Amino acid sequence: AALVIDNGSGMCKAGFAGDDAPRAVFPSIVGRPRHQGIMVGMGQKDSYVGDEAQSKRGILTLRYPIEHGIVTNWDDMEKIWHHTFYNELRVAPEEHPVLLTEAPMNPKSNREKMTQIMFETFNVPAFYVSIQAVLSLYSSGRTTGIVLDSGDGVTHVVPIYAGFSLPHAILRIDLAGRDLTDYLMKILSERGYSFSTTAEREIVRDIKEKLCYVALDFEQEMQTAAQSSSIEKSYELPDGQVITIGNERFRAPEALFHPSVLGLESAGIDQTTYNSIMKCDVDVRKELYGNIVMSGGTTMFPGIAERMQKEITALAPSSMKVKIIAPPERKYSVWIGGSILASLTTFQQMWISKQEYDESGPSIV
Amino acid sequence: TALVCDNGSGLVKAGFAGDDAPRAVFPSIVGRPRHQGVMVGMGQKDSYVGDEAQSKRGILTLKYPIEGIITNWDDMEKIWHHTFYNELRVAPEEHPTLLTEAPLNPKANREKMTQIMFETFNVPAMYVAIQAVLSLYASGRTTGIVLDSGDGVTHNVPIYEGYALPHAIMRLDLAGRDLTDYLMKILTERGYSFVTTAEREIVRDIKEKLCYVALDFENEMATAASSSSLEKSYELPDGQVITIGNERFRCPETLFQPSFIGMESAGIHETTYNSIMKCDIDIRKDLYANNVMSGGTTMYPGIADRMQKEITALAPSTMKIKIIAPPERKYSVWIGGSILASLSTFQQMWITKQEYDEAGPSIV
Amino acid sequence: ALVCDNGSGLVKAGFAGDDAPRAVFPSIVGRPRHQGVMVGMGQKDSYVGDEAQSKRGILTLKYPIEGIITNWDDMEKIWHHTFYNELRVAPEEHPTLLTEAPLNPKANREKMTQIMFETFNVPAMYVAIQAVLSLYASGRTTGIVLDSGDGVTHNVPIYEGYALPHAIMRLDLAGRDLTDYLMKILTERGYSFVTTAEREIVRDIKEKLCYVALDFENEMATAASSSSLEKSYELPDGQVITIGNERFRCPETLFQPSFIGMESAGIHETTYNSIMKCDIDIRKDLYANNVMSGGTTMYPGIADRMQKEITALAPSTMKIKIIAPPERKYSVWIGGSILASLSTFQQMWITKQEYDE
Repeated sequence: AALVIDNGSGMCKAGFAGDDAPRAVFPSIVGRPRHQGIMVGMGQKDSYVGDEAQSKRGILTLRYPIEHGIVTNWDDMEKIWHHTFYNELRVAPEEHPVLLTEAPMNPKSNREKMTQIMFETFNVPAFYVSIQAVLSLYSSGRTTGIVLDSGDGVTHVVPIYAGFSLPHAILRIDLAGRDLTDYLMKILSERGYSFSTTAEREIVRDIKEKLCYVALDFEQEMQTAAQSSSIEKSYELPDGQVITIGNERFRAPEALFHPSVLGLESAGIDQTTYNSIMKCDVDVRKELYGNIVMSGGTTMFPGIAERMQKEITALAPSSMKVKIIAPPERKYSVWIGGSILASLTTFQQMWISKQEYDESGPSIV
Repeated sequence: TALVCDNGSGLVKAGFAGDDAPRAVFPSIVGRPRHQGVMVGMGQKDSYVGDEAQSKRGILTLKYPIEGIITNWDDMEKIWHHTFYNELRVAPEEHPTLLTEAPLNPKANREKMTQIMFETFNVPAMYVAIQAVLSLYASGRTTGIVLDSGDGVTHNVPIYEGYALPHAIMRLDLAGRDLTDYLMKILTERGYSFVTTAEREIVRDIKEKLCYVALDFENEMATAASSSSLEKSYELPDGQVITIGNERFRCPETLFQPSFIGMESAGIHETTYNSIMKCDIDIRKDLYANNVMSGGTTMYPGIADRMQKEITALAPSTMKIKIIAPPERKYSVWIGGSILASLSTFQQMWITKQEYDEAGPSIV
Repeated sequence: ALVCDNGSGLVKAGFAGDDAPRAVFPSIVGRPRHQGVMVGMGQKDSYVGDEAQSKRGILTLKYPIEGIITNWDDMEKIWHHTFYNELRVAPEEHPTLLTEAPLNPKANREKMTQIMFETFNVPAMYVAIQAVLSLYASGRTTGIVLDSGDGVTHNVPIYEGYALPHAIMRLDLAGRDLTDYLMKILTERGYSFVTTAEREIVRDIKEKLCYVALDFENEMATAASSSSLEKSYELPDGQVITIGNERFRCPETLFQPSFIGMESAGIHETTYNSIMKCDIDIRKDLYANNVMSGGTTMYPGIADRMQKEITALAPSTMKIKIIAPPERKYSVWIGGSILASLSTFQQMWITKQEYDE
């Protein structure tokens, strides 16, 4: 059996080939103690990965190697994996084939470097790197799909025609679940809240994930909150103190369609779907309009699939089969893309072998 | 003095007669507000215009009024209503204005161009002029086929006796926008970000700065894949020094083999042979010898050496190939206007405010 | 005309014409242990500035101004103390300018407009945002400000004589917290400073010893290596302090609020963060012209260090310039007096008749 580790800008996702749910779902953080000690409590282990590092904000300095799918730092990424093998998945890398994810439009040098580390500091028998949305497309039951990922870091739209991604339309807004929380932290503080700590960033993250939704129309909904507390939803903080969130609740996800609310003056995910599809050829486009597949955690907000269905019905040809297929499991579909792909008896011949690596080297990827 | 304005979807350039270099230059774009949005310092403006529309895009969405050819008039009017006012600080009522059109510009839209100029503007005299004729004029040539290439436009125009043969003009829609989106595939496939419209604004520039054609396709395919020469570093306007390489040949080679996107059009060398092959036989002599190029997308280093070879391969070897490349070229249609507006014999050629009154739009 | 600069700690007043502020005093008022009514007998007004510090009440020491004026009675009281106590003039005769904090409530201005014309009977009043003025002392209409008086630091963007609210970053730090940090650290070398009289000694020490070292880490090491940063200061009574690492620990607080224990980002983080909130193109003039004002920009080194961090935070092609005047501490008044003297543009001076209406 093989291994699959989705290296997410917020949450990394490890496991084996064949399983349905990701075996090690964890924050992609490496944490290093600011002054390293002799003992327990004091800050003893040279780097901490996942939720331990995160609890231990008192002792550590927290670092995320992967920003917008682009792995920026390889010393933190590697040291994650030393822990993904020996501490998370509780395996020995040299025994199991590995599939790791990479962004839609991810660096060749970053690919070629990941290629290096895996067969080398980890000696894994076999490896393959795979483009995030294309793997969501595999978990969507397709060969053809305009797939739109929004993870914690990156938000990429891809026209998959017959398994081939068409790069000449692969689009993006650098706006995702992390930028989304920061918006809600602002607009609660502007409601009058003091939310400032990273702990209260997790408060503002939780509120985002549970109470934030995408209005079917933005302006209408605003005055709907103005006229009714319908929208207003209570929240029990770790204080026990109940707060109330109101028109914030739909303003926060609406970054994704109206990005410019953060000051991030891009076109919205609606617009970028359309603009990906036009940059394709016309028969591709037909099935892209019918095979708009959503992916990521930030694709989860209430109303988003219906809203995308609304907007793209107007933006696409009136007589077209517009069809969103929003995955229920979409915070993980990229790992479910990996695990199926690794388990594919066909795909067994598509792995990078240890042989081709030692005869040809990292440049074959 | 007269006023002269080269309207492109990329850049609109203005000024007066007599000056050698364009007085106004701006992107052709306005923004109409997705919310009521006081840019604290101005009042509630209708439209932020050009290098203003994109400055504040978060409030107000970018459109291009004229994709080489006029579509939307509410944006369009704000562009003629930028250039006089903000850009030149001049009043329309005072100044005989000349405006351009990308070659093969149609009946209906020009009628209404002429209308608006005499009504909401009141200009004392106006003249629209066919971009590629003005290029050849600015060149100092009587005759010869011309090739405009731009962000939205490309054009082959056989000029004789100061006159374009209209029927034989080819527009190529595969222009510099297509090219910048293509570069924007490829760097992104190498792994850079480059795909928001902000990063289009960057990836336009990088191309303009570093992207060349090279004389042979197969041999350059060899160098690209094998040698560390292709790479040039570049700070984009955040700070990330990237490295562009290969694409520098693998983008503008689309003007020669348009198939690179999957658009299948004949390459410029083909279109030019065939545009001259929309003209006679021995009369073709110094069309082949006075072949002038124009516009934005003619800046690419390598194209001329390439094109001469590729047009000669297509053609009966005795035709004297002489293709001219000025260094000012984004402005050649402005400098075809200003000096030709200053030229005395032209006072009679303008469309006056009076003649408009009697003739209506129908004088354009 | 007059110019009367108001804030959470210090108030500067004088005339239009003069180069240097005539009166500069603490915004402290006292309010009684509850004898009397708001309209009734007894000193509501009580004691402002030094007279209130000297004794401290009872007449409880309500500072009214947190940049934003929280309660308007105490401001009235100060403004009495200005025209009548500090200047000793006639308010009816002398048109007054007053200096407001960017992001003041518009309603807060209405009340400023009223108390002036009603209780003080001033013939005309003007009111101007402390930031643009801070630039008018440096001769500019446009630019990014880092004001850092005694109360709250201020990262204010300016286009063409106007502030842009959406970027105006506050940091709850300056001058005062800067001395009350210095008190905690002098304690480590025996000198537990405690009284207000001692806080006046300690504040002289801030000006004399405490300085924005260009870098924090190379500096720490030099302190730990060698005494050259250490410098003795004689206390007025007869004693002598010696201070080393601490000397730069005390101004570093602007760049690191974790020192005091505040959840808020250092001035380098906020300056930049305000300019990102600026218009993608106007940003260039602002970066090109950063102007920095206040008692807490008086710290030596601050301009180069700001410039170092903003260069390390802005793109490679970003033309940045920081600007601090040698008179920087007062600049809102110097900027103000120039404006208040601008006798041609005059109709800005909204009169009593332009108020009878």
